[PDB]
Amino acid sequence: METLFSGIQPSGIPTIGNYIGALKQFVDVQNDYDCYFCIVDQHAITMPQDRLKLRKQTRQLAAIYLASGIDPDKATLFIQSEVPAHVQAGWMLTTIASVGELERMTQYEGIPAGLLTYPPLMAADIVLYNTNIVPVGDDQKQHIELTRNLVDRFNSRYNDVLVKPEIRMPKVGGRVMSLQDPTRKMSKSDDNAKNFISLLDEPNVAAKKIKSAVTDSDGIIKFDRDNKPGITNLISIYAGLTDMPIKDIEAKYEGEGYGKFKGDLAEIVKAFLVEFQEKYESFYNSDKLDDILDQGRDKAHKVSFKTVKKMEKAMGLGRKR
Amino acid sequence: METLFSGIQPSGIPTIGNYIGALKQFVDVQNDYDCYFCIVDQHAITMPQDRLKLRKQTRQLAAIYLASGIDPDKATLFIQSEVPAHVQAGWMLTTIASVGELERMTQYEGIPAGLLTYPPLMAADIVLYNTNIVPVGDDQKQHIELTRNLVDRFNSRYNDVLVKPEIRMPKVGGRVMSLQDPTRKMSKSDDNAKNFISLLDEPNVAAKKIKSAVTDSDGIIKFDRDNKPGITNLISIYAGLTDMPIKDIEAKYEGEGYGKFKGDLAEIVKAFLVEFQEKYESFYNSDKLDDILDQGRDKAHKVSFKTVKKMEKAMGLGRKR
Repeated sequence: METLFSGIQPSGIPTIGNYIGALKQFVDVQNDYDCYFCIVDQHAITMPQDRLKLRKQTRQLAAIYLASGIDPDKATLFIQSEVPAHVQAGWMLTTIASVGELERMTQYEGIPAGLLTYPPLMAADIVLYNTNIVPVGDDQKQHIELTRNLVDRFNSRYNDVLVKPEIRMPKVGGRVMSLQDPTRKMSKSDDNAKNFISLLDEPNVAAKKIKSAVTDSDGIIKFDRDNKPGITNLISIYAGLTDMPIKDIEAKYEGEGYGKFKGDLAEIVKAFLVEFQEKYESFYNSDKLDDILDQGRDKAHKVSFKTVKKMEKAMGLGRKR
Repeated sequence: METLFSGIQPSGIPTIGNYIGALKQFVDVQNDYDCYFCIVDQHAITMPQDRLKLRKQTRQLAAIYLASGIDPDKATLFIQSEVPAHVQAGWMLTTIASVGELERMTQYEGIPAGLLTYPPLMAADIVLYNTNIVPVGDDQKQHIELTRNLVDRFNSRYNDVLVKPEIRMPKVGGRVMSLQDPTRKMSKSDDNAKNFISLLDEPNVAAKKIKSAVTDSDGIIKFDRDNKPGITNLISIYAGLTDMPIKDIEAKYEGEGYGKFKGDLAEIVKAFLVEFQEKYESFYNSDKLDDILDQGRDKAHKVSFKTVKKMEKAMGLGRKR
């Protein structure tokens, strides 16, 4: 069984496109891969954060992932800072990185140092679990290139204990787009909020956002990305939130107009966010969330600990006991 | 009671000038200060080290310090990498350091990154114990300046939990110099090894090095640094290894020549290294060394742990439990 590792910025709420595109897939793939879901609070603080806001968003993300259907006895879900291994391994991998290397990543009162020196810590976050696959996008290429390099350097200079990862996503999800700009993916940080639907939107507001999506005035409900990207996008959302093949949706809306369909979808989105958000509050506001992240921290420690100890011995840190 | 923190590179053996100048003092001051002696193996690896050589030199330094008379129930003597707090706190203090800051320190196949990013980790090594005083020399000024700055930044941006240190050495020792160049201090890395006496020299060899010291052909045994620095230096060694006031040595050698005196000192050095080195082997080669460094690690953890946890809470890492 391969091991999957995804780190999760606890900075912003995932959109529903982030649900369709990634989180929903995870809930399958956690039965076919040994998945590590890591809320990277120590990465969070390289960028600016509000001390109080930041400890909150971490529970938010943990609950969001638990609501999505991540199962704590199938994946490991944990907060980075609570696994010391991460910054230990990160330091080792920093001593073999070059300055020029860390500088190049930055290309692809002062400049906070975390913005320069996170790359080795990202590497350590992966390799501690002997991760084979990392589900990330094209702005993360330079990172995985350096993680592969840093594993090669470490296995050559010191003993071979690390595991080069590949960038892979087991079941790719459907490309959701901006509701009021279908040629651009759905970002949680859109200046135009009618462009996205947060998993933590007021359901009614998401409903009105579906209705607000830029589409032609009327049309058939037929998937055509190249020429009718407006309605095509909404059909992707519809299919994604319901598991209805796109040709089945097309079938069910044969001879219906945009209005009938948009109204149905707008009730599906509203329906779904209520099922999600009632799960989400029941986790975010629950004593069992501390129990779960405790279990998920101990899991991730037990694994990463042995990776750090193999690394220390390989470089001559510490003692022999 | 103030708290003293000294980090100890495990890279080279201390000279006897390092004993007179620093280590001997520590054996007093550990009754008047809460002393943390930290063998910085994680600093060791920013520079190049042999994986096998490096884990050895760490026991060497631990034994050297224990032989010197550091007492494990009065100071805390520990290996850095075995206290996770160090790289945890180091990471926090890195996110608030600037790039320009770390770059400036460097002034006072590629450039290993540890050489740029150790400063915050040096800071963390100090502040985790709320250290008031750090016994270091003038090439360490820029470091303590930055540690004071990084504590000020942390106590302003987040809660006030850190303790700015001062550079202080409680009982200064006597300035030993190079045996064959008395105008230059005694370095362990001299290309000319007749210049220094290692605490791990063959005692006879150290004897012959005393005899070899550049002095006038004959003279009175009178302390005169400015004009007879040769014999003056040896008198400093003599006084330092024996606790005989310099005016008492002068007294005891009244009407004796360099030859009588050099011979006496050469037997004192030889005598002393045998008392030391028999202590040193009995530690370096002893099962109790693991017990001692274990006790010294647990001590240092219990203290540093609470400092990291106060820091995490102050920045919003982790959870509230």
